[PDB]
Amino acid sequence: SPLEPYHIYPEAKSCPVAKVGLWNGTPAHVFSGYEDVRTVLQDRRFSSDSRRPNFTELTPTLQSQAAAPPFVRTDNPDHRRLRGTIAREFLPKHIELLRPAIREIVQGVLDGLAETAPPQDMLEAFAVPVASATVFRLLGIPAEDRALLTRCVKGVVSAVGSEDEGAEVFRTLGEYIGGLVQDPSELPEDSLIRRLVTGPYQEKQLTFHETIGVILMLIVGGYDTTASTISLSLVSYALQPEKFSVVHEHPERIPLLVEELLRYHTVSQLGLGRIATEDVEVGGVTVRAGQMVVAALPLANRDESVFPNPDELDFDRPSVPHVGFGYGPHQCVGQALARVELQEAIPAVIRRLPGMRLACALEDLPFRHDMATYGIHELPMTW
Ligand code: HEM
Ligand SMILES: CN1C(=O)[C@H](Cc2c[nH]c3cccc([N+](=O)[O-])c23)N(C)C(=O)[C@@H]1Cc1ccccc1
Repeated sequence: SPLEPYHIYPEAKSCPVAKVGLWNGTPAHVFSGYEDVRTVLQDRRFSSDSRRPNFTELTPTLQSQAAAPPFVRTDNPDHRRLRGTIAREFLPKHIELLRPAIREIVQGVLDGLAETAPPQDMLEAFAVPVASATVFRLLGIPAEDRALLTRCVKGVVSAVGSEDEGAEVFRTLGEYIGGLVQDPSELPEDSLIRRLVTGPYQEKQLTFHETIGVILMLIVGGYDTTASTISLSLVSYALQPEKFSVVHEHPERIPLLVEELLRYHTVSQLGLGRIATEDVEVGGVTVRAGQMVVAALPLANRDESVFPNPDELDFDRPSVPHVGFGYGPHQCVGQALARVELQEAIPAVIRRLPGMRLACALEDLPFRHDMATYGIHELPMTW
């Protein structure tokens, strides 16, 4: 099954800590249990620092960056410093101020769609425009430039790309973004890029290339992870629309419902890698210093012991805390924004198009088995 994540690390079907080779052959202990995963991810002995001997990104494309990564591949003091430059933008209190804008962006797209004859690729026609417009508004990216940024993001996220292909992607992406860093003048005043450039960059809290790091990561997490999550939520809707009764009868439960989609559809499908900095016992296993590990989110999000009937999409759970956004210091800084988008986007589209069914067979859809984050390359829906 394409909607069940047990194919990624088949070894974990058999054991809660499972030894496996990564793309380049490096072995890595895969943690599949929720507590173990939570443990790995706030332990100081597991590091996101890619410059360390033996660090192995989960795809070759990302490997290409290890020697000079964005902040997602840093430890303190740098992590605190870099994340610090923009953390304040994504405080739930500030992101809430975007809700009506977001809600407008959504109504915008649904207004388009309402006149269009089905079927439609709801990725291209609903999820991506919502998601991308939202973060591009926040960032201040020119409209002109979004098709390109879109293309290049698919590059970064490829799990089939090579290390030399990935270098070029990032090179190209980086040169674009460097262009805005060096000339912020064409960007809106209420733009996150501009605040970052004229503020902490000019104040030299970070370098030119660190700045590009920051922005690049908001461009990537800002819409690809969000636009897929939307997409798959629709797939679940298409398959089981009377589970979504709630949207109509229980609006105050939408927030839960979103969480439950975050759990079920853990798009960070390969989990998160970490390197041990000294020997550490977790989940009854000693991890020798310098060993890679993988925190398998989507399986931790299906760990029956914490989530009864995990393979069932179930909006009647009392609030339960998925590690969809990860955990620890590197936990998704954009999580607040994506919650909002999903809260606004998914209800909207169900209400305006509740006969949304799949315009072709589940087994025919092109699921992203070749991407570092999951989802679908196209989602033909009729209604
Ligand atoms: C469904 C939506 C999203 C999912 C599932 C997602 C998932 C994640 C995960 C798992 C990480 C952990 C990386 C690690 O620990 O090694 C992460 C980090 C990050 N996410 Fe997201 N995210 C989403 C949305 C966003 C959005 C909307 C933004 C920005 C607008 C964003 C920006 C980031 C950044 C900058 C990081 C790096 C955190 C750090 O190293 O300090 N994410 N995200
Ligand atoms: C969960 N996840 C990832 O592990 C990776 C990130 C990454 C892991 N190692 C990286 C090395 C360089 C650049 C990036 N980058 O900019 O996304 C990376 N990507 C790309 C992803 O789409 C997702 C979501 C995400 C995007 C941006 C920053 C954090 C998370």
